[PDB]
Amino acid sequence: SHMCDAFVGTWKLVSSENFDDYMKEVGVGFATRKVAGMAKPNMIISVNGDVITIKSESTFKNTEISFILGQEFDEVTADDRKVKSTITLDGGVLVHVQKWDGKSTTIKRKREDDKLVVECVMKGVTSTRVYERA
Ligand SMILES: CCn1c(S)nnc1CNc1ccccc1Cl
Repeated sequence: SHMCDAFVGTWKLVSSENFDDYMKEVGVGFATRKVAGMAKPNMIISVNGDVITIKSESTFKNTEISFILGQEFDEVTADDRKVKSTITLDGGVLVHVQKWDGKSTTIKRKREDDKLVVECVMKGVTSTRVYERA
């Protein structure tokens, strides 16, 4: 109970850095990178008991995951990878690992001031995406 309270709400993307290079490193193709890089998603996070739901709504795609911390699940990502995901809380940071085709990427979500900061890492490449309350 109360684990992710500071994450809950409706959030709007306000800045992005290095996302094209992150997407390249993940293997996303040209057209998807261009269209996806234009999107300004809203991220809606909610908690009901032990189940966390993260929805992303954008002009590119609407996605939704629900999960229990530490419990692996199947995810189809916005760029159409079929991945196996596990999300844990590490020192107040939501840590989301995706595995597919022998590859791995980690997405960290943390509260910093009034922002929700999303750090996406693939090998040596990091993208930082900043959300504010909608
Ligand atoms: C990385 C998390 N994320 C944030 S933050 N905004 N959208 C996403 C979903 N990922 C994604 C979206 C489009 C193309 C490629 C990818 Cl990997």
